Amino acid sequence: TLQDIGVSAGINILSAFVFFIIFAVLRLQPFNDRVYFSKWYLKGLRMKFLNWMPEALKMPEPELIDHAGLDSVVYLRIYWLGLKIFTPIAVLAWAVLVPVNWTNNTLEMAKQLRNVTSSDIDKLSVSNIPEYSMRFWTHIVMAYAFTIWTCYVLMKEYETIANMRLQFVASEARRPDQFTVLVRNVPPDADESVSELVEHFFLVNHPDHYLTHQVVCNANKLADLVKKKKKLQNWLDYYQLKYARNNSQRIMVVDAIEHYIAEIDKISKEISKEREEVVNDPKAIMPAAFVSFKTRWAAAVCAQTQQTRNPTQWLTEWAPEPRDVFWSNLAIPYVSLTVRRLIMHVAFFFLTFFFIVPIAFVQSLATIEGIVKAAPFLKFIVDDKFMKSVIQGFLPGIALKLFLAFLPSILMIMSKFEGFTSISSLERRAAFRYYIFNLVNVFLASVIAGAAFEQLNSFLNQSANQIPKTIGVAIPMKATFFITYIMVDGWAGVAGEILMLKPLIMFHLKNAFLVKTDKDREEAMDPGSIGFNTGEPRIQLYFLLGLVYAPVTPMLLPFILVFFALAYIVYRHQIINVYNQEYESAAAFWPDVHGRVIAALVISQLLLMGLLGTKHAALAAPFLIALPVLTIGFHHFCKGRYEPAFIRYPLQEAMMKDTLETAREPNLNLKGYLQNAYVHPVF
Amino acid sequence: TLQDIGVSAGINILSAFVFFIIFAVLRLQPFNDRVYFSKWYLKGLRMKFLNWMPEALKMPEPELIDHAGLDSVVYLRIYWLGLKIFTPIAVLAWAVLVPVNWTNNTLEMAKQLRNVTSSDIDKLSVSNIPEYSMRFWTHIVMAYAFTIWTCYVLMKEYETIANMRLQFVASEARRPDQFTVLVRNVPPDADESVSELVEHFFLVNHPDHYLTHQVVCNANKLADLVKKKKKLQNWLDYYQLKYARNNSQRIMVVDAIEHYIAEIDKISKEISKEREEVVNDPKAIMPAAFVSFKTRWAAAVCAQTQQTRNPTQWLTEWAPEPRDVFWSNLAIPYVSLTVRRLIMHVAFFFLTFFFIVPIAFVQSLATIEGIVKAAPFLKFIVDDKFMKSVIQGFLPGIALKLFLAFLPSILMIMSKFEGFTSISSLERRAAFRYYIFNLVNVFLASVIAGAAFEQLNSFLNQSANQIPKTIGVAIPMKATFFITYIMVDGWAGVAGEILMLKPLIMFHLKNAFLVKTDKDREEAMDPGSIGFNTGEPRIQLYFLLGLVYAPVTPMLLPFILVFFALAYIVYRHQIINVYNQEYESAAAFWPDVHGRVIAALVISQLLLMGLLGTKHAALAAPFLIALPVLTIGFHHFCKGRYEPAFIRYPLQEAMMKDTLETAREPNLNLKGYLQNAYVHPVF
Repeated sequence: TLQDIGVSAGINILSAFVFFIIFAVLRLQPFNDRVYFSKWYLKGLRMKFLNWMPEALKMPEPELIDHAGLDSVVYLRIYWLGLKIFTPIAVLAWAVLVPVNWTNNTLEMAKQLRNVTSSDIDKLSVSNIPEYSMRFWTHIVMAYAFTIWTCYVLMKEYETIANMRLQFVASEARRPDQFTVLVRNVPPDADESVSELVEHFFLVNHPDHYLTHQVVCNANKLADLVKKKKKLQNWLDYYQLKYARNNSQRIMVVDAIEHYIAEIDKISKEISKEREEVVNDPKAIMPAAFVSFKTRWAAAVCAQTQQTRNPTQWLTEWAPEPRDVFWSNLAIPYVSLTVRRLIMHVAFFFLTFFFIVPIAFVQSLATIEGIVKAAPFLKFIVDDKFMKSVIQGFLPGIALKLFLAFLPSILMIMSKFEGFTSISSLERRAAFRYYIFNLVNVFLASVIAGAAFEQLNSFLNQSANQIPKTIGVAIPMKATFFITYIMVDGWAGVAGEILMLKPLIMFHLKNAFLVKTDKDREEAMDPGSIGFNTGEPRIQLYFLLGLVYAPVTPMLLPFILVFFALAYIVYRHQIINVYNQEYESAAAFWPDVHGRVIAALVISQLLLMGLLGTKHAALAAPFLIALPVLTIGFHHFCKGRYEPAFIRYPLQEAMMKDTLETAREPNLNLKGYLQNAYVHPVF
Repeated sequence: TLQDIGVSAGINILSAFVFFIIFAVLRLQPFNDRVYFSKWYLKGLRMKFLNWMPEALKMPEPELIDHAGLDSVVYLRIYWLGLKIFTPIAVLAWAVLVPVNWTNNTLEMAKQLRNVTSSDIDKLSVSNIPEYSMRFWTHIVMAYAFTIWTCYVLMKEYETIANMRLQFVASEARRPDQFTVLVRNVPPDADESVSELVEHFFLVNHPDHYLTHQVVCNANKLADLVKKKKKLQNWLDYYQLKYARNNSQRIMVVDAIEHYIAEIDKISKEISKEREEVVNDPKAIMPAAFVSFKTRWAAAVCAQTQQTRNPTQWLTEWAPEPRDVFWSNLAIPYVSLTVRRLIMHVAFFFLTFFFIVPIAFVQSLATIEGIVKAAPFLKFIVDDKFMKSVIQGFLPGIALKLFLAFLPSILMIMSKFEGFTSISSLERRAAFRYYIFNLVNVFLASVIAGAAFEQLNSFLNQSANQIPKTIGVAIPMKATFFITYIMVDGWAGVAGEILMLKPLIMFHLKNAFLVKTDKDREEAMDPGSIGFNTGEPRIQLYFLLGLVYAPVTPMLLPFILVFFALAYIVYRHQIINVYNQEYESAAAFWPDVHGRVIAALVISQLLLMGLLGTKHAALAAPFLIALPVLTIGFHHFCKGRYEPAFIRYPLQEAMMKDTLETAREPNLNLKGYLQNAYVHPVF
């Protein structure tokens, strides 16, 4: 379907450059300066179409770290890791595997019983290599030449990030983070509050340091009413400022009264339940607190060591950041966390079940050649030499992207059902859930449940006879669908995101209908963070499509390369200019990303075993079992030598930065800075 | 072979009671009071044949803990855990599975092609149940009724040991252990010694507490010469005290001179290389030290947390005990440890290879019925109705025990090749190595490489036809060999060890030939510890033989029960009276024992799957895959809720015991107690 892939990529490229032209025109308007330069406003300072790509590369990395942050820079380093990995894989896959496969005409042996393709398998892989053949001694050493070298890149980068983290976090500005420990669970007592329990624990066990504890209020209903009150005042602005350019009888459902008396009701509830939260309710005081110390060393001790007999009471997390704590999940009791997880492993098992139907509905539309040759009817979807290319190359990608346009938000809500009192861990487990959802339905339940449609004459006319051989041929045949998915979802989806329409339309609507001046900068935060819910494991999906199909057909490799090369420039321009970073992690997600790339390697070799086990290659599988040993052993090496720069904060640097801070500024209290830092953002 | 099993067990029992009579006679001699009551001498105090079993049960467990120790009591609790587990397994295996199997005469259908047994499979298991049958719905729920209940016992005991440990170690007497941390690796420097590196590290990072460091001398050659000097003075005592009851021309090889001038040579070397060890040799000062603190809290902090950037420098162990530190392995450089491990995984792979031949040489002797019916010759080993029982029931156990009479010492040496600077971890990894050696050669390479001999007519006359079915029948047929191995190795081996001949003969020889008085108490320590190299994973071998054959033939279960019931009384008498305990761990080996029993459970269900997959039991395997999920999930539960009472010493108890000790005795230094505690036992 190269006649189809060319048309699909042509539509995608000649729409993506339309997006670039629209961005180049619409950026230079003077009114949208608050949109496309919003982070510059957040830092407190007010023909030649693509003349922004060289501007986004002039700024060096340490100035970017001191300007943007440390999460987004290493997020760019994910894309540079992708460009580093897949360049020589594609180089050694062009000049080696393509002269191997183009020679032997085994799918020109097509009138073996029913296998009809055209002029693409001659560029494809092991399907074109016949049974028990001699060509496979190429691929396996190329397999080594892929998985030894990518482990070298994954070692070198994961060295240059732990060093990068330890250089950053031992020199960043003082937060009220590095002195504070969450004390998540605590046993009840006949004492009148949790506060004296935390006092008589930490005065006895940490008698020297112990700055000031702070318990966690419930405040769920109160914050929900504050959110509803602000939303109601937003509509009270909208309906009332329609009247300032109109006449009497304003609204319909006297009627402007029908929000302001509701405002009086809500304020009468606000003052009541804000009075009735910290006066008469010890019941609304959850068993948790934010303790605090006067050295970073003491908090580093307190939040790494076992505290008591039970490893369920007094357990200490690292107290994320006061602008990072996802409140209204500190109000979940601890003993009901493991229930809420086991619920959302079941419903996730449903989300890998209900979404199989919109997967297969794609591929039946994507391989109508696999239906026309398998079922005689042509007054329906018919070969017309051009609309076949549209129905097989463009609409499957658009359809599969539009079925995925909601599920990052769904998995974000589903992670919010569990506790995870930080945005910085909600986004990590949301990325993990969307990675599993891409690995099951977008990859496996696409390939297995679609290649049966793609070779339906094989399963139809001659059943249960060569059913390993047909499904072994059909998996490298299903690279064209991922080519189109790259060219639609990744390619134009990163080439169309620059024109940030979903915040810009809302910004114009809030310009046109609000009150007055002195408010035109709260909506510059409406472009949120980088997509770590959305765009983070999409990268790992393309890593999976690269590494799985690297000893398999190299027609996914150059498209992955140009996607990475474009998205690096796109996201680097975005991180320089339009991004917020509502949390400093800092880059504490590489034990997840590195692990998922290693799991992509392991799945790559375990699927290469399945592809070599369908051509009766006898002495080919024994020289491939060494790789799931070698990669998992390399992962256990990296889990020991580099990962405890991410988990365990060492005490030498915790004392070093403390003494350096007491050399920079002496003689300031921390109680004026940090005693009232973790009070709920109601108060 | 019940006619053979009865004769084997009769010989073993009627020799074991001969051992008990010899012990009862030889104990009441007045001269061996230093042997069979040696621990009572170590604690500083000077018809009715089996009248010692009720005496060994009168003493309650807390007095035993305050008398013997805390390792040996929980070592007895291993045997009581065995008696707790396998009693209702045998009860519910008699009254359920034996009326199932005795009914259906499918091995009385014996003239299916070549299968000849006699009157034992009617008591055995799934071999006697025919293909795709209805009896198996018993066994699987009995499988649940074994693996749910044993996990309850493994939860309850592992609760009553972590509580037992935390009650003991938070109330024991003061050692110079709980204040001391080994600092195993340290980077070099242009500074003149490692001592100033340890000083300028710990004064800066732990400025409050920091009692006194102590570096580790090399002292290998010096300690080897001290050992040779003491051995040479032992022979200098022996040859000279032969002269005190003889005449001139004493020895042969003037000749008594031929040891005393060698003594002068050795002392001239001792004073030289003891002078030339701490004066002119910074090269002989290894990069390690024993740091020390003045609170237990500070040492608990120092030996749980990451120290620096690298997790290879300044890494901190727990500094075992000064009478526990296996010296001359602190003199191994750290960077050469991982080489020495990877050597001794290879040679261990050789020890699982060379010892296959003495395994199979046993079973060919053990199943001559499987050779006579498979190879016509009878002027060799012949059926004579009694010597068949001797050659099949007694000599395989004796032969297999005598091939194993050296390998605990071999694995002890092999663990000494690695570093492991404690006896308390050398014995743990020696127990792990001997567990793997029992699981591979004594269990798997016995069963697979012997059942082929046991059904050699099946593999001979009709080959490659029912080779899953024959090897599925033959594995429950190979329970009689483990019956005899229990009755020889375990049974009489624990019933014959009471008469502790290997220290007693040496004690009589050292009484007859040494110098004078004032020396008759150093040889009471010659009975060493409990067998944790030798006798610890023998228990787990019988756990494996119980749990694997519990849904399989219950003719191993009562013999395991009476072995446990006898060995509990035997080892409890021994631990009360004759044992030393050269190290207090205290019971820090249950994450190993609990893990190996859980692995025995997992191997039990994964071999039960293999036994059900040989009778074409279709709807029997799907209701058995849940158990390797359930047991490993239970192991991940116990690794989280109970294990960090063994690994991570909590800080609340470390401050509690410190304040209680300062309430018991105030105002004593630790430098008079602990500054010179870890100097090498040369000095």
